[PDB]
Amino acid sequence: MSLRIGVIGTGAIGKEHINRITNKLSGAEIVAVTDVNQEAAQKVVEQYQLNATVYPNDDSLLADENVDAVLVTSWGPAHESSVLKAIKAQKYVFCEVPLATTAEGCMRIVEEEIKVGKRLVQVGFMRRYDSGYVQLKEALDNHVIGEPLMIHCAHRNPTVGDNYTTDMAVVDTLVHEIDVLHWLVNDDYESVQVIYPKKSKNALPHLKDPQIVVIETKGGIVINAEIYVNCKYGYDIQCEIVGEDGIIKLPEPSSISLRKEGRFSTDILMDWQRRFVAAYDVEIQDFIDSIQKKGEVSGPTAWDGYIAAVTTDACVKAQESGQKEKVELKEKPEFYQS
Amino acid sequence: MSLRIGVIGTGAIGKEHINRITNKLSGAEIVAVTDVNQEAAQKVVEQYQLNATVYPNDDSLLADENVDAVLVTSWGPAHESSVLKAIKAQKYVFCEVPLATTAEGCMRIVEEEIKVGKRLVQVGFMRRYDSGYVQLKEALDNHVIGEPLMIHCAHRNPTVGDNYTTDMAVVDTLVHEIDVLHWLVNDDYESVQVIYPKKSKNALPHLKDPQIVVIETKGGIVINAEIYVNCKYGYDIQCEIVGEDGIIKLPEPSSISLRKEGRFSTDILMDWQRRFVAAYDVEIQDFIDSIQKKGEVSGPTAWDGYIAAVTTDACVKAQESGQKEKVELKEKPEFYQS
Amino acid sequence: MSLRIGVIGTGAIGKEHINRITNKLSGAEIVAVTDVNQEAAQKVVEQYQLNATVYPNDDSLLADENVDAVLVTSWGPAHESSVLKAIKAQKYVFCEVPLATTAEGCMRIVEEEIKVGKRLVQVGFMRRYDSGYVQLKEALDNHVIGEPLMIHCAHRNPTVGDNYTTDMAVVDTLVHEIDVLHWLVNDDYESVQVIYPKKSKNALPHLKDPQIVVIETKGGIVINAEIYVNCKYGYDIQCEIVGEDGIIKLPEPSSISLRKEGRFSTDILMDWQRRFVAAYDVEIQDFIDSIQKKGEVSGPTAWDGYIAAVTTDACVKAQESGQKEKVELKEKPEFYQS
Amino acid sequence: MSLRIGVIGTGAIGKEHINRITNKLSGAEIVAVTDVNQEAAQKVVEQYQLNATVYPNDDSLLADENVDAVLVTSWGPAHESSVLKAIKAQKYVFCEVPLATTAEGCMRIVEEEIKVGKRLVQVGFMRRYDSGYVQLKEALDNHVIGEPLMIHCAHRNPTVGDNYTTDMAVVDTLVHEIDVLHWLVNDDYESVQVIYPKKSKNALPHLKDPQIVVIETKGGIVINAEIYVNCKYGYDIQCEIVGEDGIIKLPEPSSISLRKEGRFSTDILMDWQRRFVAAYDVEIQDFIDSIQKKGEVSGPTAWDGYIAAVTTDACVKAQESGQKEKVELKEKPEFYQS
Repeated sequence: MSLRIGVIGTGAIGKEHINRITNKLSGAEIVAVTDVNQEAAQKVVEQYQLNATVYPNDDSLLADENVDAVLVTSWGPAHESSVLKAIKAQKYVFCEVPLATTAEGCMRIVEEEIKVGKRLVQVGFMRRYDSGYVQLKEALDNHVIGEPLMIHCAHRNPTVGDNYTTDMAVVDTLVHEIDVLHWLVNDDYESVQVIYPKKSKNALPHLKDPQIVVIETKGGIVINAEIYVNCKYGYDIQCEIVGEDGIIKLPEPSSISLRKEGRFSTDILMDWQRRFVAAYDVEIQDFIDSIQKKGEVSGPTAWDGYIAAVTTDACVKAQESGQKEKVELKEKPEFYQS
Repeated sequence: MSLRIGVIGTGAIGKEHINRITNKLSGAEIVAVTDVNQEAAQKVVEQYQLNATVYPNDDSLLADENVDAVLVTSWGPAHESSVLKAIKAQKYVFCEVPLATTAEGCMRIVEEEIKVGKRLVQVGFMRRYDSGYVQLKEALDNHVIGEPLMIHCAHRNPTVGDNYTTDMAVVDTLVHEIDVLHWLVNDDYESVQVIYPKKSKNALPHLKDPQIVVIETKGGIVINAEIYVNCKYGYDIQCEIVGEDGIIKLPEPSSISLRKEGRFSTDILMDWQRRFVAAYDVEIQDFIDSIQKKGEVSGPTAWDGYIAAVTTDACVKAQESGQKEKVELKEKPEFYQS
Repeated sequence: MSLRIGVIGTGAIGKEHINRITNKLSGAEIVAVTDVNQEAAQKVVEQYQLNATVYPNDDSLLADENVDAVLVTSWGPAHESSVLKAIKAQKYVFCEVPLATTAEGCMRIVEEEIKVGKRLVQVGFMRRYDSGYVQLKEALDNHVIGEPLMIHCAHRNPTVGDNYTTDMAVVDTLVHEIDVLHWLVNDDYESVQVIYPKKSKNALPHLKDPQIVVIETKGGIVINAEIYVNCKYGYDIQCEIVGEDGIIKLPEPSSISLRKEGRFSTDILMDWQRRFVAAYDVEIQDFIDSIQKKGEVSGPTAWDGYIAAVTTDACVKAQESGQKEKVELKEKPEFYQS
Repeated sequence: MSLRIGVIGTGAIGKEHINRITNKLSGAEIVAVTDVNQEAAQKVVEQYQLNATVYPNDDSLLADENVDAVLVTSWGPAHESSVLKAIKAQKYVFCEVPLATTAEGCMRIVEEEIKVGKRLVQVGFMRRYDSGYVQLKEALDNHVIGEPLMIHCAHRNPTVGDNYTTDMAVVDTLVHEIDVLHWLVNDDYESVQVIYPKKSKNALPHLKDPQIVVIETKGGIVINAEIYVNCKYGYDIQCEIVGEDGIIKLPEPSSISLRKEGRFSTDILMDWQRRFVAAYDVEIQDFIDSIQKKGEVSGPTAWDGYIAAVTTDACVKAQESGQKEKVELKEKPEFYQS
């Protein structure tokens, strides 16, 4: 029996997930949609040739007893409301980043989920499903390099639009690093500090770019995360983990090599949408498969969403203060302990 | 509407394809199976929880008007018979390598398909769907290196069983190179010659390993293909194409790097079944999608199967003779021209 | 006419330079030596078969009118005294690191040299002559990456002895990075801060290792320098410079690659004495050649020694304080301006 | 005491060696020169400020009892005559490639040297002193990959002049591979065969380029050597040795890496004169040092010159015949056995 999925929010993000579920992945079907703009939802049902009911809002969609699970892919600030409604309707939910805009919002979700007795919520941190990050996690789990001590990472983007602001470097961009790193080393964040190098000619007058975020974990791991969103040369993710006895490093995306006109070279991606395509497929397939096999979801958790929200807020605070800011995290509930 | 697929031959190969269709890919369902050993087919239906009819033979399966397409994954020498039956029953067919065991067998299939007026047969040369080979093809199509002049490639395997014989290096192993290279450079083979270096200590007394196959295309491209099936260190595919003005090269499979105990290193796969997993998925998804969108298949063709059979026979002849042997190919029909 | 060189200090360092001058390089001869322990100097004259006078002290050696130039390779704290004596005797001088132990000591040398009207002093920062660093400097001079914005570097060592202390990570080890970086980007240091990750199991109880030093230049370049002197895996120098429009990176020392037992790998050096052998040769040959061609030396200057001493002191201060410490540098004299 | 060296032939090659001996290396001096054009020799003495006697011919230079050793850097076909004269005058001799133009000429030299009772002749195959080739030799000597089975190598050049002819690809260019490979694997050549791919647009009508030379050793190692002298992209030497249990490969010349405009890249040299600069220095320093320490030379031998001459002749024969040609080598004398 195919998992029957309703989609809340049919913009670009929702459309891509609908496409993968309908045309690429196994074991599920889109049976319902809703968008703030009903005309857009109807258009999407036609665009993708869905056998799907269009609902005026998420309450009515969630009341459809033929809906087993939902994707929350609406406007970012609206995610939290739908997640809470889904947990109350006892439906599984895949929520695109962010889970909620504040630590308090994530806590509301956490408290409601912990009542359910099983995991309903998976948050869309797709990097955990990227084959490179999976290999890193495997090496760490096997103690290949001894205790991790330091992490050097970078998130670089060729250019950004006029609307991209300083806070977004952490809130929209670094949030992915924020999730993946504490997962990799099984250690929680203690503090963050932001340092601004000289501003790049490639950045608009209002934007502070590049920036360096220094994050320390409770166990003493020191992370220096470079964010440079106008680096011109490409879209580029780098991550190196220095352990006691060795060093592991995320690979480049696969590319044929070229010898030509005095250079030996490989491609660097220009389009961020080409970097993690496979991970988005695998994360949604895991959502489907875990529900079918286990009756509960298995990816990044509501708690991970909480960690990200708390840490993002602290980074933005540090962007403004110039001081080292504490990351104040509640103790992780046994409900979320591996 | 899902494509309704029948499977002819439910051994290890058939089981893997059934698994991908049922659990990984989109747009198709296994509705029927048959195996020489009916008990094995029944077991597979139960193993994979299929809603599928077990037929005693391929004729009865092909007579099921609810079957739209078939996979031919039986014993190698039996492939040809099922392919011919499917073409006569006017069903689309995906045939695992080889299409047929002789040039004449492939010609029988070709002559029958060319009557149909559309392409029914796709042959399982999965390498054409590997992202690395796709990148190579793109560079060549874009004339990045000018005219290809020479190709240096290698197919290496850690060790083989007692039953692996000299002819199999070409028939089972090099056949994949044989298909992919002429596709890459759009040029047909003219001659082959086999040279034996000193025998490896890692090979059994009966096996000639390693070997070098030199293949020349009608256009004058010279290919030197190394086959070494007891190389001990890993499973390894290498391909470098030297053009007039530059050189392109297939990448290593993606791997984190490690600095440890005086070495900077990446993984080499040990298991050949881990090398092309993604390509098998993509090739079958293409079979499904092309039938749905175009009403005809789009992968390697019956003609490609013919080329492989003719070329494999010539290589085996050269293994025995020590001389340069002609690859005698009929002119490619307009039916198969891009 | 060969340059006639006297050596002040015939320990291990002095012996290596004597060896290169006598057995490897062109245009100079060792005509005189002195060591605190006369017996050791005499032994060295015999060991290397020198036609050289043994002097009881540097004053008597410097009074030898057949001495054109001196190497100062004595005990570190004793360097300054010999350098001042040589400048007064108007002899060219190559001084091993450090020029002097304090900013004030380097200033004494600077003030005396600036009177001479030509450059007499070259300081032994050999990295500027390493082919990799030379390539980096060339790219930067040619504006290949636009303005440098950030530098990520590392100085790693397999293990250290019981006597190696926390301050030495900066004074003995990072001093080389300290010299090379400001030279690369033509920008002076403004501040330093030290951050301690969790201590490595590989470090002795008294040693803080690893450490991260964050250095900001007056122009706004941010440098994060990792020092890890018990990394176990090898001796390893890494340097990446992120500019506005691209990124350049120091290469690995040259090594054949190996495919074996499931790994594709290159060597990492274990012995720090194998990393910069060529640079030591080239730096001394430059000392010889510049004196012969220009009548003045051309390498790292007394001023560079001053920068290093001031910066090293500030790092050690920051190691203790945990705060960001200012690097207070006098304005660079026109005497030292390119 | 410096080794007193006379130079026979003061063209471009002789001038470079004179420069390295006079300005770069240790332990020797140029005390005499001769060139067919006396005016050119005199000019060179002035150009390099030598304290050197100009002799009208090699006989008079060799009669100078203050000459300890000679370099033979004259016109290629004239090398043999000077080498024989030097052996008769009992002087050490460094001979640029080729030792002689025919197997018979090399044999004349061999027979005369074997009378001397010690090695006088070193042939200028500088690749044996390149750090990459030295590393390859070390791995092989240590049995890192088990028995060598196959070698894949390439000698590529960006473009050649109008005067460059088909035979020169082997005689001038591949001769270096010819020397280095049999040295690497300690195995002598048995046969050669030449195969011509389609001609490159980059080659002139008279030149066959590229070409592939297949060489088999007596022990059964199979070598495929690609020569492509109009490859446009750079000057490039590649060498991969496939052994029973692993594979070793010559590294790229060291280069910083660059991320810029969608590419991650390293430099490829354009100028062949930049590839082996260090090896030329080391080979001449070895000539000097071995004579001083051992009273006999230690590099590539007169016998190696013989092997090269015999093998080059066989390659040129195969270029013309299209058949596999024998490499007919006399048994190596105990005089030349390690």
